[PDB]
Amino acid sequence: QPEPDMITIFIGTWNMGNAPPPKKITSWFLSKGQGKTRDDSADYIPHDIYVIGTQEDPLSEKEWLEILKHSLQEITSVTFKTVAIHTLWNIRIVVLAKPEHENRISHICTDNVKTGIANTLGNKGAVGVSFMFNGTSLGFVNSHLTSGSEKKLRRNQNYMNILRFLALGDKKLSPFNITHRFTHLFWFGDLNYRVDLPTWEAETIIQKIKQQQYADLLSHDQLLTERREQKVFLHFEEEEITFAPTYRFERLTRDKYAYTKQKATGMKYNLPSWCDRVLWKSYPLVHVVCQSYGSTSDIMTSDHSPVFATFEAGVTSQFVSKNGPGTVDSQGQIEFLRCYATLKTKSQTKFYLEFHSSCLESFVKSQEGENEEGSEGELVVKFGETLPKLKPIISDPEYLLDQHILISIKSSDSDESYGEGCIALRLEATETQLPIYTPLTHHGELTGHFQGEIKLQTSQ
Ligand SMILES: Cc1occc1C(=O)Nc1ccncc1
Ligand SMILES: Cc1occc1C(=O)Nc1ccncc1
Repeated sequence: QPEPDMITIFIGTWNMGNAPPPKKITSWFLSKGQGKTRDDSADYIPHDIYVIGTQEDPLSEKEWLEILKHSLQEITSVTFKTVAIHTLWNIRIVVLAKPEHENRISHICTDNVKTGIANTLGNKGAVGVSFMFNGTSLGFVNSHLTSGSEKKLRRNQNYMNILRFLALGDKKLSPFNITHRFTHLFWFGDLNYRVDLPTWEAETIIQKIKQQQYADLLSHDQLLTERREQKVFLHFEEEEITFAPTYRFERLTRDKYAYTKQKATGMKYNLPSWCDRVLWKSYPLVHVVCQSYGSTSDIMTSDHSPVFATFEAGVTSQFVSKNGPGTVDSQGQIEFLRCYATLKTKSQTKFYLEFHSSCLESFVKSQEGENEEGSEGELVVKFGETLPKLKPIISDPEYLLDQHILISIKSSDSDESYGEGCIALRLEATETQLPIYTPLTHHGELTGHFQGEIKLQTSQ
């Protein structure tokens, strides 16, 4: 039975509003309702992996697992296996997988981050899960960020805290945060960004939603505008939104947006907003295609509607040769030519590189680079032809061209990373000098760039 080279992944996010769900929630897992929805001809076809993020979840783990498994079994006639479940307060992540994948899944990690301080610590934060699926690392983050239309900068800070402190994936990747540890990272939740229009415009916004005219609302969505200004979610993707705002509804209908200030809201307005979102970030040149992104219309126990997203995602096999794993394959090599980093830092330490990849037996430290001053006031760190030749464990091009090299540039004085990025080995040619590039980030913010050439030798 052959190993897959693609799987489909369901992502759900639902802020349940502290209320039990209704008896039927199958529309959620079928990607049925508003937006980019799934074709009826696929309804009986199970996804490989289901990842369910809830916020304001009132159920026990057992209660919610029973509902989720019985829902999937009704849709698909498959009894899904529980990969992981993790809860922080009322923020929960469940990962379920088809039973045939049980032996393909390993290295399961869970963690949470509590955001805020004193007043603002005790209900917001994130949960996450990571695992290996054959040769492919997968990470999943469900975050409930700070609420309130005038707290976008707090949400941005919450995002930075979560990606700094959430401890998932391979701990040996010590310079790298979760935005670089996975082949595919999915980040979803009640992110709580609002449509930034005046309170006086509430009824105008409602009119627009009834006309399915979202363009002048999306142009004021704080998550889209903060992402365009590189304030948050740098280098993540999101599918185009084609569904109505998912918050704030009167319960037990979807006919009314409950936006007016009330004692129960702290006398805050809740203008219709796309609070509930799914974003992703995959390594360069890995297949990932969003096949649905929408909200359900029939599930009305909460003041939010559930959101679904589905994805095709490229996966690779657990490769064995006569040589690697457990030795190098001297028919393989990775050479970096004429490489330089450009850094936004004022520091004048010397810098060295670390190269990390599961195609190497262990990470590789470079020599220090040569600092020069860039014309427009920046640091240029030149490596020339000094970089160590990397010796992959396997030389077969079917394996090596699917791999990635993570790069950290570190201070010789502190050994702290000033920037992290990723280079694909999915080259146009082998035995050929070819341009490479990655932006460099630290704590998820842009700190510079790495560019040069690569020359890859495979067994072919
Ligand atoms: C198309 C191409 O091939 C090799 C390099 C490039 C390239 O785009 N370089 C670049 C883009 C933007 N800013 C600075 C540099
Ligand atoms: C593809 C490539 O090869 C060498 C450099 C590049 C490149 O794109 N550089 C770049 C892109 C965006 N901003 C700044 C620099």
